[PDB]
Amino acid sequence: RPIHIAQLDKARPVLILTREVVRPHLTNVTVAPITTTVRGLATEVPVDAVNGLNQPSVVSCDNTQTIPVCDLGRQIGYLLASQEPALAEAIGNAFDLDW
Amino acid sequence: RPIHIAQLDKARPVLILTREVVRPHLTNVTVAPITTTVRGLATEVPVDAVNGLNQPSVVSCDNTQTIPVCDLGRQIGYLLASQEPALAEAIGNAFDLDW
Repeated sequence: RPIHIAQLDKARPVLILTREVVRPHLTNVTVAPITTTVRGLATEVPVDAVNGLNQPSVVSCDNTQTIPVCDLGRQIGYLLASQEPALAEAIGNAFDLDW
Repeated sequence: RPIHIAQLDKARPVLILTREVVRPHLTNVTVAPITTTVRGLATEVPVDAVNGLNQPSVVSCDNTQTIPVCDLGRQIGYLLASQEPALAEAIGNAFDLDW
């Protein structure tokens, strides 16, 4: 579950949502952007300087995007495996899925 | 879980992934496109003329996008509630989540 820099509307840190199993086999990748604007939504997952940011930030699961791999840039961090349960929790509530 | 026409790169049918609970409260909406090109991936959910298409089609959960509501168009169908378990199954495998 790596964290790259990606070219969205502008350069932002993103969470690779697409499974790393099939990543070298696809021309596109689904990502979740990371913005410093914390809005206090359930669909957010906190990330901080431990993950690889300057100021504290959040993974915005309501704004997931599938971008070309050409727009995927430097690898700058990782989502800790202890945060994985909350990621599934964020996506399930974001889309109303029966996890 | 409605099915609208949306303006992506071109006009396509889409599955509203964003929960309808918060839909009239957001300027963006996360959708999953529907293409007739069936590739036989686990991350696909079959839809047909019952849902509101001409030829049989599939929900491509590897290409989900968050688009402005301004690009959301006519309501043309519905995802049957019996297909809901497969939708959660498709997204969970698409992102490797512990459903």
